[PDB]
Amino acid sequence: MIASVRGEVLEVALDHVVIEAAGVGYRVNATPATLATLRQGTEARLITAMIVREDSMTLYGFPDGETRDLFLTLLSVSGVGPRLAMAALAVHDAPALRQVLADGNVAALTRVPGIGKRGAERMVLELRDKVGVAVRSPVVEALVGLGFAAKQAEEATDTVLAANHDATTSSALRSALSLLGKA
Amino acid sequence: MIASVRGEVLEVALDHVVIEAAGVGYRVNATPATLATLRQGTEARLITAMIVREDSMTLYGFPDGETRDLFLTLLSVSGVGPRLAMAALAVHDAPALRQVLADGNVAALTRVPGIGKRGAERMVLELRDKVGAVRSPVVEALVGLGFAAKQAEEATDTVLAANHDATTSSALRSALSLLGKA
Amino acid sequence: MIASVRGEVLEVALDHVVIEAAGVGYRVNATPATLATLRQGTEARLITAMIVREDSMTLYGFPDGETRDLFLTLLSVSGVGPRLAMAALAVHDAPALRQVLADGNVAALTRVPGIGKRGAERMVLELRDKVGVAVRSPVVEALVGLGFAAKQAEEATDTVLAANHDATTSSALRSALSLLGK
Amino acid sequence: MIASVRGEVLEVALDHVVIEAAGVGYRVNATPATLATLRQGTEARLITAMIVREDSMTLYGFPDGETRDLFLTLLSVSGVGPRLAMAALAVHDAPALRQVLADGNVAALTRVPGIGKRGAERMVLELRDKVGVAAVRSPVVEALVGLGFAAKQAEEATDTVLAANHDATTSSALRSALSLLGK
Amino acid sequence: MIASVRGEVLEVALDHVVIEAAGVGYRVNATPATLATLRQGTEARLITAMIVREDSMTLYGFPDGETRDLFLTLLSVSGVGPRLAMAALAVHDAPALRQVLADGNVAALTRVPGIGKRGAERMVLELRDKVGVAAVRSPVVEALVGLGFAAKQAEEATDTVLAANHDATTSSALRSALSLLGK
Amino acid sequence: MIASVRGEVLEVALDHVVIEAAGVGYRVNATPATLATLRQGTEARLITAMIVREDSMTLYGFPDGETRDLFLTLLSVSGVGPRLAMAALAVHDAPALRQVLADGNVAALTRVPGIGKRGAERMVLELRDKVGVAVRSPVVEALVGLGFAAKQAEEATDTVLAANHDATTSSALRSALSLLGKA
Amino acid sequence: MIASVRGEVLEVALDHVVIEAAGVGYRVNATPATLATLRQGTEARLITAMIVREDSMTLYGFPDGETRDLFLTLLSVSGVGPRLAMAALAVHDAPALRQVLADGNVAALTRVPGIGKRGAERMVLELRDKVGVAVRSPVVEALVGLGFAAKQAEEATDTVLAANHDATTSSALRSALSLLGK
Amino acid sequence: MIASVRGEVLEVALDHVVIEAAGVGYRVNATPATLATLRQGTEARLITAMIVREDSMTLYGFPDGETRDLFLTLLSVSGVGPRLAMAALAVHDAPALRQVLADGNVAALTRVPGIGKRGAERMVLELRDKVGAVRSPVVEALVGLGFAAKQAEEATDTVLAANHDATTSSALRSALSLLGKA
Repeated sequence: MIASVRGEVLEVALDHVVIEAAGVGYRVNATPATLATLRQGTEARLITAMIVREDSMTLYGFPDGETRDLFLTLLSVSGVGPRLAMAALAVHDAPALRQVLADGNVAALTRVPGIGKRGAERMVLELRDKVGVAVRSPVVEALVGLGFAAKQAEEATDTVLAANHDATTSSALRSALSLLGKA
Repeated sequence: MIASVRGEVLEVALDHVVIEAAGVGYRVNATPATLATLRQGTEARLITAMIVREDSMTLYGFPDGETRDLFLTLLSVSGVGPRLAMAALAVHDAPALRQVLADGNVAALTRVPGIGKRGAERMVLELRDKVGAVRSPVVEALVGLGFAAKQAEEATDTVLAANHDATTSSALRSALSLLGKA
Repeated sequence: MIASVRGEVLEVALDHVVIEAAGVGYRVNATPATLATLRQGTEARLITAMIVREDSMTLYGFPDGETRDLFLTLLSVSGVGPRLAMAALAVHDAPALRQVLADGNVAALTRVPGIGKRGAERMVLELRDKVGVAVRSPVVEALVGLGFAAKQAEEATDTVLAANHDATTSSALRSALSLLGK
Repeated sequence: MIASVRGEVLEVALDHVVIEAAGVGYRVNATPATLATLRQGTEARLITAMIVREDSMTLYGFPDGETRDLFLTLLSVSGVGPRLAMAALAVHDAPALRQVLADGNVAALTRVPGIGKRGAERMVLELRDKVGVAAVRSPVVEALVGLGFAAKQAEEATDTVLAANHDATTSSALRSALSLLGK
Repeated sequence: MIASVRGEVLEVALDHVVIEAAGVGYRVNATPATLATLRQGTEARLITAMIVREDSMTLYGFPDGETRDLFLTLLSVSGVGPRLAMAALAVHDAPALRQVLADGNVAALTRVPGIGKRGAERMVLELRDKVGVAAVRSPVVEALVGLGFAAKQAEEATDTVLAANHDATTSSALRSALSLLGK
Repeated sequence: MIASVRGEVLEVALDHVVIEAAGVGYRVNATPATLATLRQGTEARLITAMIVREDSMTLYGFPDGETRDLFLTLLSVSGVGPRLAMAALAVHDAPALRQVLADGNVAALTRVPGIGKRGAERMVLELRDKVGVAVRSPVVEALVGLGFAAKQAEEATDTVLAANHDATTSSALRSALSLLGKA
Repeated sequence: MIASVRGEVLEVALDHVVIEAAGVGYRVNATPATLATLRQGTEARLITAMIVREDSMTLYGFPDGETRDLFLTLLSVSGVGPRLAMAALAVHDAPALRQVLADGNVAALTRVPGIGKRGAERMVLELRDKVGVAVRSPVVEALVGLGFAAKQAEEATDTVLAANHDATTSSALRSALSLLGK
Repeated sequence: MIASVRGEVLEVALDHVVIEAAGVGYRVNATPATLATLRQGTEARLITAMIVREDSMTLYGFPDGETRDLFLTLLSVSGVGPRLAMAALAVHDAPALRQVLADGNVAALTRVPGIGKRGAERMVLELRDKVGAVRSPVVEALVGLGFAAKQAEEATDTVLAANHDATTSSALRSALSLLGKA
């Protein structure tokens, strides 16, 4: 629910920061890297990921949305929870971590405390082609997200994009839907 | 609990928006149609439906209360959760979705990914009527408190007959004192 | 956790109001009576009781803590949830309802939809000795509140009230605590 | 998630207060002592600890994070919950409480209502060598341990960084140690 | 599900026994009194009440179903669980317990450990007009009510059947009343 | 798990029976109709349906498996639990209940206490073509049950049945699988 | 609920045995020591502890109640589950383990995989006063067991033991109960 | 808990069997291959895997322990539950399924309804090795108690060197006393 928190940095710890928004101070966990860029008494905005469990409600912040998204993705792998996800990133910056996950670098992953030889392999297997392996593609992802079949979702997207090129990613989606909604 | 969010649109994505209110940016999920009327770096407000679950708290936003209510009404149907409720709405605007249901159009609904012939019929069955001036609202509020329609009506008529031009709320509390009677 | 909501009234329905506090509009379920005193586009505050459940997070507003408290109390009774509780309060104001309870007027309680025969007796039995009837009394209940007995929560308090001529109920409490600790 | 609330004090009670931040009045539980320093109609800030359970979401306020942390720590003992924790802190101020715990003062703890002879002993066993009182190397190792690294390997990298970078910051030292650890 | 166990008594204890039915030794909890009548190495039968919880599956034995039913009934009172129920029945024999309850003997109940003044009162309020002691028409209506029919409609059909079938069996009367009710 | 219980009928009540198997007495809920056929002190076998919930474990018995299956089917409808299911059957024998559910007889269903106008409609809608509206069909049901697509499941079944007619329902299934397992 | 399983041994592995009781073969997890005394195709009995959890229902066998009991006891400690408990018993027989606990021999406890430094101290502290050191003592614990204090569970018992010359611990208990009830 | 059921086959259906043991008929789910070797009105025994869940307790039976274990091993894979585990086995006999996995044959597995290219690869990845004489079993039992392989081996070699022809169990307990050493 909480996608971001912007406010006065009240405290910069070694594994988190406290940002005050409208008098409310939110604790947001982060990596040294993300923290290093923060200074007490200054304003700051972090892109967060709110993770609610039965006995907890936690925020994890990052510099950008690309990174925050990467975190959420790490979470989708079996046996990889919030903490381990953060550790992976604390040990390997987003850019590297991604790289490793493409180069199937199992040696590198292992270094992250908590990731065994197998664990690393499951991570590499689960997301090598889900990190980085543009009008068109985005629109079909949107349609597949709404539950449409791929080789049909892309059929609408080509018709739309071809019938109208100047189309933005959003308008393109609206169009595809109108054709899929079968007028 | 959160019925709405008003703030600066920090980001307009393909399936949701981020609105900042008091330095807190809330992710509000929405349909492409709703998503269209929005612009980044602008002030905006979306009527929302906050769904609380064990491992999640998600917001779903719409242009008006009316639409946000139809959203919740879809959830009231067995088998239909938020994702599908949203998809149904993305494929059919509120106005149309309402007719498809009221009109019992199994074919149209089926065009929504996830809704099969059987599932479409259920929605048509359970919602057919469920899709849609002081007397009715007052008794409704009353029935909403467990009172029996008949008894609810029989106290509302009495009140509206007391004084006629009475706020719907005023007629309601007035009818309550009569029901806490003796 | 949320004790009160104060902001612009965005909508006033028959069983709830929406108060926008800092851009976020909270839905607050209230009684027609309470809802009566509220007009849209106006600033308003409401003492609330936040009910947290696995699949829900709901607010309940009232004019004062006096009523918000009774509400919470109604919920102390086995078999009584928020809907029934609000219903009860909608049929009888906090003041009166207390009377019905203290006077065990089961005939009036049953007037509330959802509360019948034994349901009322169950309530009358569970709430009488805690509905509606000084620096010393509190300070002791506060100690009894932290777990302290009474025989001892009274001696420490008497010790301090005779010690410090007579001042704040606060310092008397934290003073009785200091003794109770050594 | 909520680490602190700041706003107007709407009501000071004997076991809780109401601080109103941006229209929202949050109820935060505290000890007579913590409540003492507060005055209604005044703007005040309190370091809180948000405990979320299945049918409850509560705030517990304190004067500073140090005290707040003590509270969280009390909760780490089996059988010790929010209520008992507060009671403990209401009878013994934080300093006193840490003192007692480090000095196995079972007699003192037993005085707290609800805490018996055994409980006092478990607490003393649990908390004793774990109290922020009863400095760049240790912290950095602490964080490295926290991220999943073993004590040995952690010291090894922290020492290196410090020897190279004369003496600097826990932050930089941490970030630099993680770099080495990344192999 | 398990309503009774019958087999060799492997061990009579002070608060439970072990009856071995077909190789499986079931532990069933009971009162000193119920345990009295039992003798090790003897074949014995006990009417049980199986309480299944999330992390527990237990048996509670009694001399006859009547008593077993009383136990189940005690459990229908908010705040009253298996343990308290047993204790209640250990101090007061079933007859005595029903007596007390019907006679609002709050003094007697309060004697049971764990049951206070209030508890005794709730119990008396709850149980009192609901005790199998403190006959074909009533039962059949009882069953018809149990199946979801309202008292009025239920009597109406039961009377009919009985008037037609002079006087017969609760069974047949029930089956015949359900037929009419089926319209 | 428990599909049936055969033993000495220890007690015949108005809404259940107690059958003892190897010294263990199981309480099995049933309709008057099913009970009427039972007599105390006699042996008896009932086809049961064990329904386990977090705080309970119950058995529901019937004359045959066709009926027991009908019960399980009623359970698959939304808002229809064990009790209501039993009541439907207590009020309408299997044969009739089925009939009603085909003739969309909403009037009849309503009579069952607990089934409103809408409730009945959902039941009729959900299972009119799942009660009764043979080598071939059974084999495809088996394959669809294992997760196979219908219009492909039946394609294998025809090949098998045609290539070999004398086939039993079971052997026919084994065959289809071998062809679907793609040798 | 299942206190013991007696039947034909169908299989004897290294960490468990399968006893077929009346056609049903129950898997019973045991220690190599216990498993030692068992030979396939032979009749065997085993005192068990049935552990019921949401997604599991497991049995644990032992030679006697003495050990099955200690097992249950090990589980009374925070942080100790069935695996670790069995492991402990597999490394130290019930007798010895009791010694290690009573003598707080933390160096020996840590020999058990999964139990380290403080883990052992935690156990030593939680179990000593309940590990390994008459008609009157029991009867009183039995009353203390039903909730009775002690001051009173001792007087009623002394009253009856002096009343009835001296007989069954049973009748003494149900006799003390009869007094404690009037 | 229930490792096996032996009794009269009361019914042999298309996807399960009913075996009566002590007048209790248990529904044992099984594959068509296993289902074949069974005849009604005959005595039979199936090695089972009892899966306990909040709202269910289901039995799955097979011809041998070996096969029943492979069944549980499939469950250990993320995303694979009992239904699919059974389907996989119905489409591929234990022997073949083992090779398909060991051989990492994504194509074959994909023939199983429910197992896609991605899901097949996961199973191949997580089980590839997981599918398959006294030294190894003894250290394994030891490692099963948390002991470190190296230390486990270093105590087993010592024992097997004590006396050579020693039961695998005897070597195990013997190695344990050595590990509870000093």
